[PDB]
Amino acid sequence: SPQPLEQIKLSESQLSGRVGMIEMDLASGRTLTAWRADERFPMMSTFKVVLCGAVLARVDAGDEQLERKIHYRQQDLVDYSPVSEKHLADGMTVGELCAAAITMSDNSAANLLLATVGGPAGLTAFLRQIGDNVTRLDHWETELNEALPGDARDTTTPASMAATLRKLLTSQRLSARSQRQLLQWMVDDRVAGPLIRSVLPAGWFIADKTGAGERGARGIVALLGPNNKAERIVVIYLRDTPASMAERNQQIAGIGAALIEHWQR
Repeated sequence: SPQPLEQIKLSESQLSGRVGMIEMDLASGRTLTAWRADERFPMMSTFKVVLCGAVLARVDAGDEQLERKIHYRQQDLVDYSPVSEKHLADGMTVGELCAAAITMSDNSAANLLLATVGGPAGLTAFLRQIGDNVTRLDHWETELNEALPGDARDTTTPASMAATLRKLLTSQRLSARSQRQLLQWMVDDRVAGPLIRSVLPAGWFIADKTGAGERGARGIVALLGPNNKAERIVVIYLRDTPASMAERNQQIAGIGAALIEHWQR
């Protein structure tokens, strides 16, 4: 592979789209590699990690329980509800909903959860409360994936998303149990995790959440590292490309490969 920057440049050129990236030390927060780190990209399903961060903060405060059962109706369901559609009769626990949202990208699950944190506005308020003054949610699923050109709604920046993921995962903000739970849900991703794990060299930790939207919008937030250890946060977003899903996937993979091959910093 080319050097990480060379590769990212190549991906923009080949995709005719905009790429945003940050690679960050998890322990210290040190920014190692960056590209358009301050430019805005649609979060898409990557927001479900921050969502469940907010849910866990409520659990920590005693205003919520992961065991609480939520009951809903079929009329409440939105496009793509692989787990939630199976539980119209019995319902789902808050914890099960976070599992479905993060591990299966279940969209109705995400909406049921978003309600409990005060909706898009409530989640945005949460972000500002932990010192993210950039990331904002404005829509529910599935409108949050529209990726309208120039639209600031429903967006993050690579730098802000990496900072916020670090804040949720390693700072005093969530309880130890909540920090471990948010990570495990990412470890347990069924959508892209097993695929990624299958092509990573032996010895590499991966945990992740992916997203996809309109106009070529694609992304991943990931924890990655050698010697079986979650060493770095990696955030990669693409927007405004006409390319196939396969090629968008391949380009993000190539960027990952460049990072892994040229890891020592």
